[PDB]
Amino acid sequence: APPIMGSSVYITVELAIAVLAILGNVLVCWAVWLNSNLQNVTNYFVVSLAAADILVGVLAIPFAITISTGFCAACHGCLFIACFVLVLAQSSIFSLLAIAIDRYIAIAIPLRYNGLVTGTRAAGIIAICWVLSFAIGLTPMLGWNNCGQPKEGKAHSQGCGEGQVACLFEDVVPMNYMVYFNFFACVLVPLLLMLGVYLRIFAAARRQLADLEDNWETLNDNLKVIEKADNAAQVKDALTKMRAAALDAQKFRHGFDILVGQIDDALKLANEGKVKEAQAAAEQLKTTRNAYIQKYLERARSTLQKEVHAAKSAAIIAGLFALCWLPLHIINCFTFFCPDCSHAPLWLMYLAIVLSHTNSVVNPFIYAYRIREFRQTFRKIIRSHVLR
Ligand SMILES: CC(C)CCC[C@@H](C)[C@H]1CC[C@H]2[C@@H]3CC=C4C[C@@H](O)CC[C@]4(C)[C@H]3CC[C@]12C
Ligand SMILES: CC(C)CCC[C@@H](C)[C@H]1CC[C@H]2[C@@H]3CC=C4C[C@@H](O)CC[C@]4(C)[C@H]3CC[C@]12C
Ligand SMILES: CC(C)CCC[C@@H](C)[C@H]1CC[C@H]2[C@@H]3CC=C4C[C@@H](O)CC[C@]4(C)[C@H]3CC[C@]12C
Ligand SMILES: CCn1c(=O)c2c(nc(/C=C/c3ccc(OC)c(O)c3)n2C)n(CC)c1=O
Ligand SMILES: CCCCCCCC/C=C\CCCCCCCC(=O)O
Ligand code: NA
Repeated sequence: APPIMGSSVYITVELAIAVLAILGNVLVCWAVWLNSNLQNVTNYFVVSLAAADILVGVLAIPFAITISTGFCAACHGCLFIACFVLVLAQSSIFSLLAIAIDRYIAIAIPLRYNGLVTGTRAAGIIAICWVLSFAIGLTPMLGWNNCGQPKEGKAHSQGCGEGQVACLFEDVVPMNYMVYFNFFACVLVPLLLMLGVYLRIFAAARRQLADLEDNWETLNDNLKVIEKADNAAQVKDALTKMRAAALDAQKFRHGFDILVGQIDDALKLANEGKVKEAQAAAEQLKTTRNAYIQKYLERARSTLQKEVHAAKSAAIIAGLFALCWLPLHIINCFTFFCPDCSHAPLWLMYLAIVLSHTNSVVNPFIYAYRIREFRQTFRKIIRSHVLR
């Protein structure tokens, strides 16, 4: 079968992906520039990772189409064509790592967050991450390559000029780089870290909710104790547990300013031994509870759920990165570790490459389904500018 008919399917699919990559991720960048509600440190990393996906469509995918022809070229120019995509992939791992650490700080030290994270420091972290991304991804050009042992049978067959090679990924890029250095050290290790960070985020959130609900059950069982109590020694106890629980839940001020004051007064009645005026005084507490602290515990509960919903959106993007990228890394593993195995067939190579490229399309859809601010901003731009 002429190679050119299978080539035409591959190339057509690649071009289709490129257009979706650029369109959807240019829309993300327009939303964030326009809507100031979307201008948070969290979203500057999302614009960084949108940039990487845009350049997959404009550069990486065109590079992949041409490397697959075997065209004659100077070996070091082949390596750049072949490795630029490793730069863009590394950049996305750092952006993904950053968003996880950012969402963890948000949930773990909400007090200090705005102090510790700032948009000026953010831009710094992003620049450094791109420089690093070029460094990791183009390490083969500093000498860790196969340019020094060219396949001159294949150069002469293709009729390349002198000094030229048949430009093929697995010919110029060594497989020990790809498996030990790129996959194990630079992709897989960072991904396991994200797994761990996200584990603590959901753990700290599950345990923050529990602490709220405990303070709520501590506050009302103690209340049942004062109600049908007997001695002033046990009214005291049932009110000491309420004050500690009040101060714990504090970490709006009016509702608590009164509640702790009301405990204080009812306590001194108990201490001078007036039992039943201290009792009766602790039912006016019920009033402050329903009027203030329960609006407090309800809206604190609502906010933790917002933060967890946002952290779950970020985890889905990281998970989809791994899904789309592991097949190629696993095939390379087979290629490198089993020289007794037959090399994966060409049609499977191209499915795995195509699949790693698909990751550049999916993120815009996740924002639109899962984050209402993005979805409404998307709606406003399409209707306002494209369609009307
Ligand atoms: C502003 C953007 C578009 C700049 C992109 C520049 C790109 C397209 C340039 C910069 C380096 C170039 C390569 C440098 C060297 C050679 C070796 C030669 O034997 C074949 C072409 C090849 C492999 C070039 C192809 C095109 C190339 C990759
Ligand atoms: C977190 C998870 C995804 C880590 C990645 C698991 C990888 C490293 C594992 C899972 C399957 C494994 C492969 C399974 C089978 C063989 C055949 C053998 O002749 C050579 C090793 C080789 C090719 C293994 C290499 C390592 C491998 C690719
Ligand atoms: C990341 C998750 C979804 C893993 C997906 C499974 C993929 C990566 C696995 C499952 C079956 C695997 C194949 C099993 C057997 C062979 C035959 C061997 O001669 C070359 C490799 C090849 C062709 C493997 C390539 C990788 C492969 C296609
Ligand atoms: C993510 C990094 N990366 C790769 O690792 C990668 C790759 N292409 C291949 C293999 C191509 C190939 C193999 C054997 C062939 O004939 C026997 C053949 O004709 C082509 N590999 C291994 N690319 C696409 C540009 C890439 O981006
Ligand atoms: C937004 C995507 C824009 C895509 C435009 C460019 C796509 C075409 C890609 C490269 C053309 C192929 C280069 C092949 C060199 C000659 C092959 C040969 O002589 O064997
Ligand atoms: Na990406």
